[PDB]
Amino acid sequence: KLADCSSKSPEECEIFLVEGDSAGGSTKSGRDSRTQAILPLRGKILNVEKARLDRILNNNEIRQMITAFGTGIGGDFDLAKARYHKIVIMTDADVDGAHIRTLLLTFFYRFMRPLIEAGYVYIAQPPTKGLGEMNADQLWETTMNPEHRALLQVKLEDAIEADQTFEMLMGDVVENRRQFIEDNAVYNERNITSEMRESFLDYAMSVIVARALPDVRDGLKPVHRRILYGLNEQGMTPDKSYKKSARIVGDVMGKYHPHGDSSIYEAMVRMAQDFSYRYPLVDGQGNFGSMDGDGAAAMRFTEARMTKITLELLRDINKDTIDFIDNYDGNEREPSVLPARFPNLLANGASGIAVGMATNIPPHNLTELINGVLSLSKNPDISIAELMEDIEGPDFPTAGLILGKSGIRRAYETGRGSIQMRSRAVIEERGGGRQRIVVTEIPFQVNKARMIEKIAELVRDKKIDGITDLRDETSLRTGVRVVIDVRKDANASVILNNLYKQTPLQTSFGVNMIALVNGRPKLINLKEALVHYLEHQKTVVRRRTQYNLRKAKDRAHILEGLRIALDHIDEIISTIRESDTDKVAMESLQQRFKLSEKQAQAILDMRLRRLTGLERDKIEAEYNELLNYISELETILADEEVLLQLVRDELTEIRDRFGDDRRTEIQLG
Amino acid sequence: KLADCSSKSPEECEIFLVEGDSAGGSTKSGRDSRTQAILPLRGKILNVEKARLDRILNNNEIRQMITAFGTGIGGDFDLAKARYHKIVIMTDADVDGAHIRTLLLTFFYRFMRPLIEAGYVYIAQPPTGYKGLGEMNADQLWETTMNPEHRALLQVKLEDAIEADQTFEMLMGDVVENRRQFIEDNANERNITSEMRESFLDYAMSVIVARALPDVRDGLKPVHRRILYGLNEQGMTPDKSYKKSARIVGDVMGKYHPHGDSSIYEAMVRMAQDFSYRYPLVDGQGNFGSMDGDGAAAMRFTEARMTKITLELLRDINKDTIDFIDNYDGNEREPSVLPARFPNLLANGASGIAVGMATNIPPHNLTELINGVLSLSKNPDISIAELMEDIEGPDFPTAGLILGKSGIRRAYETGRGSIQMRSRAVIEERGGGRQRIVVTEIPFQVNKARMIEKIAELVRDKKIDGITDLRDETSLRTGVRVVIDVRKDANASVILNNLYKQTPLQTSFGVNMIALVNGRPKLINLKEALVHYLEHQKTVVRRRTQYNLRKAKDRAHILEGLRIALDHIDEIISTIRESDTDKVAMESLQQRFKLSEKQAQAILDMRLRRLTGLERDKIEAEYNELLNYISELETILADEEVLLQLVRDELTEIRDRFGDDRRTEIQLG
DNA sequence: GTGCGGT
DNA sequence: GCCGTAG
DNA sequence: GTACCCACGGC
DNA sequence: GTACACCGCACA
Ligand SMILES: O=C(O)c1cn(C2CC2)c2cc(N3CCNCC3)c(F)cc2c1=O
Ligand SMILES: O=C(O)c1cn(C2CC2)c2cc(N3CCNCC3)c(F)cc2c1=O
Ligand SMILES: [Mn+2]
Ligand SMILES: [Mn+2]
Ligand SMILES: [Mn+2]
Ligand SMILES: [Mn+2]
Repeated sequence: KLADCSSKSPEECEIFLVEGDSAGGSTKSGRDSRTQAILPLRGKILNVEKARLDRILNNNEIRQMITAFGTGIGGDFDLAKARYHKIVIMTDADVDGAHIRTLLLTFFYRFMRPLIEAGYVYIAQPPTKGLGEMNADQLWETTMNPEHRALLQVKLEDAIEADQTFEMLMGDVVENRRQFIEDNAVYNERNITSEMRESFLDYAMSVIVARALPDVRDGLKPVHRRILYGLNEQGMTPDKSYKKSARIVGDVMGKYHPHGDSSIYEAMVRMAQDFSYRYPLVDGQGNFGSMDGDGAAAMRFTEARMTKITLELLRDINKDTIDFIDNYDGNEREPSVLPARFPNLLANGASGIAVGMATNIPPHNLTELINGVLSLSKNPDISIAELMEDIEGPDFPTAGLILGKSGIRRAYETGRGSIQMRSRAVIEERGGGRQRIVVTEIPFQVNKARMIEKIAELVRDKKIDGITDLRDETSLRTGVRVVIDVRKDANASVILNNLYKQTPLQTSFGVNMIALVNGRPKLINLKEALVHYLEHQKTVVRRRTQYNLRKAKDRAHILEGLRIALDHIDEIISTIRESDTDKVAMESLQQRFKLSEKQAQAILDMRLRRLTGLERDKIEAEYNELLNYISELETILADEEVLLQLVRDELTEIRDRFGDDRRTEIQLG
Repeated sequence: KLADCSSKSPEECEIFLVEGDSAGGSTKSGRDSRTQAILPLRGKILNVEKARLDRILNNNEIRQMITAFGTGIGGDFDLAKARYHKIVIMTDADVDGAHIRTLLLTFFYRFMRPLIEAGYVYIAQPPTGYKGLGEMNADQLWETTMNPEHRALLQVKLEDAIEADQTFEMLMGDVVENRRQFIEDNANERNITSEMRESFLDYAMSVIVARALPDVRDGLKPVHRRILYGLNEQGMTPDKSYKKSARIVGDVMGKYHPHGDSSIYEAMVRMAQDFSYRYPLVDGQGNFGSMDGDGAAAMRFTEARMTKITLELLRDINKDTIDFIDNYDGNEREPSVLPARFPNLLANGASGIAVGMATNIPPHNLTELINGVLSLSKNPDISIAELMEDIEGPDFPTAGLILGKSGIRRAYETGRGSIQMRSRAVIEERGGGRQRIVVTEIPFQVNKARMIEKIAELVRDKKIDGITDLRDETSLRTGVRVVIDVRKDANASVILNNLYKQTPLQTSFGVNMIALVNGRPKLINLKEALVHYLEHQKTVVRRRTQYNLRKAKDRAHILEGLRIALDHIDEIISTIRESDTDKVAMESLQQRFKLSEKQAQAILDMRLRRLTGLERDKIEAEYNELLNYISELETILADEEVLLQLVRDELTEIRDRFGDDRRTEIQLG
């Protein structure tokens, strides 16, 4: 791993802790060959304030640094054997780079605290993006070159203060770490604390607001918007043909999302499972996993492409219904949020683990979710207990069962709640006084065979009894189906209701609805959830109708001047011929006909065949049809209750085209 | 990594060897746990024919199979002890799988031959030439290939004791010649030896034309061609900014080349190393490896575009210059050969290992190379040694020196020769009567690092005396420069003369100039190569000229149609007004103006803009000059010799523009 | 024991 | 201990 | 082209 | 994220 230096007298030495490997062997040619040692960390390291001392003492990066430090840790730290008087921490200049920073610091205050004081702790000044993508000496000259390199020694100033920060930030009290976050939510020396409060604040945020949280409008995280905008743009629409995966990842990684390949493929892969997603936004072709936890074949071996329902996610996008922004480097654009013409958030659900928070939303039945909004339009002052009159509860893709209106009903209420999910099981008598236990629908997010290696574990472990055999017989002809053989005399129902206890045959969805609303992290309710979506349904379908307006009048102006042109044809054709530079002609048609630049230019673009019979006539046939569209579009605008209908019209056309009954059963009791 | 059936009874039990990891995983999921137990193969196996036992045994894919079956190797063999009674070999309908299928066959015959006799050794028949096993679902893998209902298998029959041993020997044998020969000669139950022949052969063939064998005409292998083709389709010519490596490959792979991004990358990557390619065919961004032998960066982190010199490989390609082929899936088109407006093969070099053969080709200096072409183009009866007044021999990007003319000399005569690559070390003074050797240039293809290490390995191992320090001091200024101290008052030149014959300071280039000629593996001497090249160019300029002409012949024609109307215009204006459709309007213009169907449209489709003064003379000015062009072309076509000097000039301008000094120094005595 | 496109 | 996007 | 670490939060 | 191991030649 490490690459060491010739000078074995620490003084003229120093080690660089450099983020990745891509940037690690770059640095392995920029670096001086006799005064500069490199230690490539292989990825985000252990937290030393979360895990106890036997763990710390193990994660390889953690060990690897100790020896390579020489000083020895804890209370054996002889800062004398200190191999380096200048240890540089050269983390990428991204968020996961300041984030890797805090993690090394947390290790260098509790385990080499004298080191910080000593005067060896450093922070190279990488030029701003990305680390890896630099040359070997492009790495020497800005960062490892003493002649030109900008560094940072970490002054531990007030140990009383730091001692208190380091616990809040990397401590086990998630809730402390949030309170700070929420409060600071604005949208040649370096003090160790002056570092953390920023180097973690930026990360805490960007993770919350540009990683692990699904917007409230499209119900989408970024890595998803960017996979569904790219299917969009690359025009791999459902009527067309599957593209290989690594080609869309190729496209998406390039343009919008500078991150690992793995993160993007496995992400679009989920969007592609009839069991993961309630309403799959991807057409998977090729091996795409299975319920046993198996993973889609590698991105080079599969194909995807939009789904019919995905269009509704991006329908009317090009009519200016949402704001585009430059991408990451400013060479491309991307949607800030897609149209989401259909209740996507609650429909498909969500799960993500943040920094301060985490979110968990269940998948609900679209049809149910629609009436919900439908009713929700006709009454801004509606009660959840009523919204729930249209929305029985979530509906998992795994069907399965749900217990009580009660676990369900609090979630929606207050925002957080607990739902007990349970498998579809049946007892059936095999005669001769015998029994057997046949699950056909496990719960949602429940790895099939690991529930079975889980019952396998019990039976061989004599922790539960009276089961003779355990077969998976599941066929893509029967649906899920776990047959459990029961012994004679021994009671099965017993063995059933103990398999709910002891195994995932019964599991619980921890509803906790933190979605990104108005830009920030937010716990919300069923009412709130649809309200802010219905809002984005008003705020799309409106902005469109106005673009159609604009796009409408714009054409009827060009037409106006066009008909005038066909009506005084004979003079127009000579006022051109008798004009040399078309700059002059544009100057004629205007004065003589009371016309406008955009109009006289247009005429000067008219093709001879636009003068035949139909083509002439067709033309004015287009005009009188536009003015119905125009007044209408304005009718639509000058009466809320109309635009509002369009919304209901459309939200209902959807519910009639894609709606599907319920799979999950809500059992009352 | 074998997922064994619950079943413990051979008569019903059948193992599966699958092509990939992925293939394997789908198989494992669409398989019957009851009776179908699957052992996947990670890539390639071992040749138990070419390799000897200590080595076979210590190998994995064999042992893995050995335990699986649970029978025994060679004499230990016992038909009863066998876990399974169907051993199914599942590789895909791709040559590479054809050959793997012939690699496992090897095993079963050399070690479990008796096993074959019982009929346990089976072959699986996936759908033909559709795709990689891995593409299909697990359900798609069961329904066509594994389900006993609709599955077709080939039972391997050992027909003749006598011929089988020899055949296996020949195809998988140590002796190259007999495999080279067999190939060339050939240029339910299944007969195993007719199967080892065809599927091996079917494979061996692809690996030549469409694998690791440069074309004579463009110098390019399928893999590079393919990268350079698409570079030019994406349109990232040197003038355009870099665009990530991931996008590029994902693309070449998703339009042309069905293989490992890893293989595509490090191939594309080479093209971009100024020390790899005499004239780099790419222009990278970030870490693209370096001399001492560090691989390149991760295709995520890098960017890439053509060189200005690559522009000339794809000059005039969309001008009907060379035939087009359909891509592996028939969903896109690709060039069968890049136009190569410069002699790439002998320029950049090339060196792969095929089947029964292998090419190895040096680099030369473009300037030299062109001059030889011009002179040979001039004297098509020119003596080889007359070509050497122009072409003195190779020229490695690394530079260096060569040792003697008969070395180069017989290389260019029989296709093959041995060329002495030394280095340029200088001896000089370090101070105090103490000396030093200094090496500033290494043999091409020599790895600077492994050269330095493998010198210590001879001092430490006291196999070379008087060496008292050796650093490698290569910076960007020094370029290459390695220092070797000589214990003063000791003959530095006697060491240097030994380090030469001991290590990689001096290396043998074993030239075997083979490359696809008239579509087959040929051996060509300097001339043929130049000729084959030369003829390509003669056959390109002509076709371009053929195309530049039907394009002018076609545009003059129209330039007229317009003129015509532009003159007799008011009546033109009338014919159309007085007409109801373009149909009549045409058919009217066509006859009552003598206008061609073609010219008629050209007017029907003419904007008013061209009624003015200028626009009527921009036509005029354009029409006349198209006559002076067709003049030229009709001149260049109608003569074997102008077509021949257009080439000479056109190449005489490349050399003029991209041509450079010699770096490798040619010494004798 | 090594170059290069392949599983 | 695992739900999922990032080193 | 897959194996083997980490964070981050809730239950 | 490097480790990991194989076909295929020819020539030291
Ligand atoms: O595309 C590639 O570069 C590789 C692909 N594969 C798998 C075959 C597709 C590899 C597999 C390797 N192993 C699997 C077989 N036994 C262990 C080693 C390997 F070492 C390297 C590679 C590649 O470089
Ligand atoms: O992009 C990714 O999925 C990964 C990237 N990296 C490095 C950051 C690029 C990893 C590094 C890992 N390590 C394994 C050995 N011990 C610590 C580092 C790892 F297990 C997984 C990954 C990835 O999955
Ligand atoms: Mn980064
Ligand atoms: Mn990963
Ligand atoms: Mn294949
Ligand atoms: Mn590889």
